[PDB]
Amino acid sequence: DRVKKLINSQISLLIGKGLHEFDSLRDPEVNDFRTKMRQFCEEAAAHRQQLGWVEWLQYSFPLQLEPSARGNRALLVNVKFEGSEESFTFQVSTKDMPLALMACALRKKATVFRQPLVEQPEEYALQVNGRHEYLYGNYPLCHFQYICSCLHSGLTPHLTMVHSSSILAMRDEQSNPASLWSLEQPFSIELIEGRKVNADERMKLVVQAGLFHGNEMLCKTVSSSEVNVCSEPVWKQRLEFDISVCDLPRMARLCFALYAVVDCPIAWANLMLFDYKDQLKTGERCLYMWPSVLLNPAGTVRGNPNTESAAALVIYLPEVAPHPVYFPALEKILELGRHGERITEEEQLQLREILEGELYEHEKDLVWKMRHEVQEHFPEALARLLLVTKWNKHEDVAQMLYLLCSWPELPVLSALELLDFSFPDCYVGSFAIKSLRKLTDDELFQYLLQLVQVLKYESYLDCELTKFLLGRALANRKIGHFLFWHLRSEMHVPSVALRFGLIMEAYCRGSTHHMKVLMKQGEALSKLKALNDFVKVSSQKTTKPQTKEMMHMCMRQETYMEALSHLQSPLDPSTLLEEVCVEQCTFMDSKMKPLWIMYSSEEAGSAGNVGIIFKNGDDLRQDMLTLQMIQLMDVLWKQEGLDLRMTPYGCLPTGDRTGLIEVVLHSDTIANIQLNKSNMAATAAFNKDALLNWLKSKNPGEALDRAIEEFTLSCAGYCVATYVLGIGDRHSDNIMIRESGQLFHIDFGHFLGNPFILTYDFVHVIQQGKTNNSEKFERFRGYCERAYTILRRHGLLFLHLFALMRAAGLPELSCSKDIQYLKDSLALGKTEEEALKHFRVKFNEALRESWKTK
Ligand SMILES: COc1ncc(C2=CCOCC2)cc1NS(=O)(=O)c1cn(Cc2ccccc2)c(C)n1
Repeated sequence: DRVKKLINSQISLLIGKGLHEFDSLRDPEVNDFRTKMRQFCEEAAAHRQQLGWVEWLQYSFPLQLEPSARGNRALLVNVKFEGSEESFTFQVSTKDMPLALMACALRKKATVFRQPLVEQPEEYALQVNGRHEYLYGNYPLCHFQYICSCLHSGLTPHLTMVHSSSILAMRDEQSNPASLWSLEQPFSIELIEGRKVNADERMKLVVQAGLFHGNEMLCKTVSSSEVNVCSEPVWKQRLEFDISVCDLPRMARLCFALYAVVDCPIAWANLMLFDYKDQLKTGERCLYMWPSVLLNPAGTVRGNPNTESAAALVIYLPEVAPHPVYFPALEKILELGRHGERITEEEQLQLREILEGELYEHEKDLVWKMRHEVQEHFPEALARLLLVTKWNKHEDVAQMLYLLCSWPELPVLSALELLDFSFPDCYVGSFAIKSLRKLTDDELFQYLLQLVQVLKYESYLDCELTKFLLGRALANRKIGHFLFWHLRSEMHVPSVALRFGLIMEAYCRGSTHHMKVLMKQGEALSKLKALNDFVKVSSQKTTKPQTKEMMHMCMRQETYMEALSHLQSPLDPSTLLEEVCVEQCTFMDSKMKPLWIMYSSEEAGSAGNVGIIFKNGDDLRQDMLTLQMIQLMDVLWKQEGLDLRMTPYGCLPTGDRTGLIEVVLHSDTIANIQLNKSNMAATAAFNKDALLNWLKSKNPGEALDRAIEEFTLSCAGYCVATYVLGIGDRHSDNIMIRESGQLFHIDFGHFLGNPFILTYDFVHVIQQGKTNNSEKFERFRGYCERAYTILRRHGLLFLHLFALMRAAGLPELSCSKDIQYLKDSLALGKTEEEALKHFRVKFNEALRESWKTK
């Protein structure tokens, strides 16, 4: 009671909506989800408290492995023991494992402390200093991301020996407290009246209604008659559809569109015909309509929360039978689908050709006929077969479901295709999730953004995907972190606020301690929004140095100092944002005046000096998606042994036009480097030299050659990344360069088209200052070609991922026309020889554009 009230109030604070609002709906579906999902999440919390210390480290601190390790050299390492000021620096090998490194630190300590130790290397874990990152398991040292980062950046790994007891004590501190088929009658409804309708009185009103199974129409759309435009239009008419009640699939949805004709749309609303308990809906239903910007089947099946302002459409769902009618159970379906129906040698080859991607009408009749041959010989062709199935014929669906339920578990790639709205069947969705269960946390984390979007196409609150995502978030603290932030950022959207809000409440019941951690993070973002508003005002009246000192005063207050300090980074929970360095903080000159908040850690040293950018006024969803795609490219390339020294820095929308960006330290823009400022080391005689002179100055003597190599490699990666992804609006200010030579792009507002790019100032670097250096240039051309063909081998993965992101609601990613850019860029409808010929020609075409500068 005393703690139940507090947990509830903290959840309300955290999710940005009171739990009383949930109960105010007096909604069975909402109530049944809450009860069932609190129970499922409490079971998770209990499982966690009975984990072993290593399994608990796998929960709180999942391993950060190098892409090539997933599925020799000398190394200087610094080790200390938790509580001790003293440390040991020793030589290890990249091929050595943490148990060898621990056994070694236990020897040094045993000789310094003069006694043979009882403790064994198996009782310890290696914490990365001042980070929520550990090194454990039987993986050689080079396979860990931290060790790799260190090896490249020339820094010494600083590790701490954590005893199992310390980890177990840590666990306890973080513990939770204690029949349809007989009805041949056509589908009919009554369009009674409209309410709160606003439109031109010169025009007339009409209602268009259509029956959908996803996108595919179940029958012809039906329109009402033309009534006069007013606030309350009264139709009181019948709309009969050319489909029998028996043929209604489980996931059938009635779609409405209210518009004004002489063509202007007013509003849209849809609903499921069967409720969450599989009962066919009857009685009077009020559809609180959403504004239209003519049917929208993809749109949500829940009403517009703004009941006061919104237009309403009152409909009557007629009583079909004297008793309640439920959708048949799987047992009745697999019974009807069991009984069905030889094939010819030539039609067996015609099939092998069209299963190896739209088809003609006669081929559908062939893929349907050979459905058992599809299951047995081409199991990966499920999706094409599912698209030739008539979801308007109840026996054809029964036949399909009989095969799906015997169908083997598909690879992840195929299962991702099945999450598309094009496959709205629930037994199809459950099958897809069943085939995704084999995703590792690293694969899961990679596609997590796309899976949160898929949640928006869901017709009900209680689903296998919510159960899947919830179970995985509670079993891995990093997944839980990012599932929380993807949902939390979309709370300002009334169409997803209910589902996302209820999901986040469930997670919180399963993770009280993590709710407290995320509360600390929201508390910091609250102060930043308030510091940003002050900065936005102050800067329009006073000068930038003055506004900066005023920002520093405002930050120095008790509430600001406590909120902004000692939190886990929402960009990386492994990164602890410790001590805010007030003197180093500032903001950009742009419209939104984004804040640059700088942090330091006494515990983490060099690695604790981090920077975050708080942005308010701009939508950061497309930046995040692009950066995630660049990250995917990098993983894909590293898996094929290619490290193109990419910088896919963190970017996280946190709320309404609000987000954080990861500051890449020790980097500058080409614009600032090119400014060729006097009384600087880099001062060039010719602007073509500025970039190379800046590189020379940050990398003395022997180091310059490696910086030129870091530049070339990262240049090859971004040339391909921006080409494949259609990144435009490229200027010297949104192309950055790191002190180590790595080139990277920022600010991804325009992608998917909205020609390949090459600059002679980059070519000068690649060529080591030499005017003619085709040895070095062509090495770069080959880096592009190898990178491009690795991406094409995975072209389907980019397509399936981008397809799922149509649910996100991005204006530059909403229809098929957008994904055509990727189809063209990855030239997937061609052979590798025909695509590589096209890459070479586009690289040569981008070169002839560059040569105009030279
Ligand atoms: C989407 O917007 C952003 N995306 C990424 C960044 C990052 C900056 C550095 O670390 C990597 C991430 C920053 C922003 N937003 S902004 O308003 O700060 C910004 C700064 N700049 C040029 C600039 C950069 C650095 C130093 C001086 C000036 C531009 C063009 N935008």
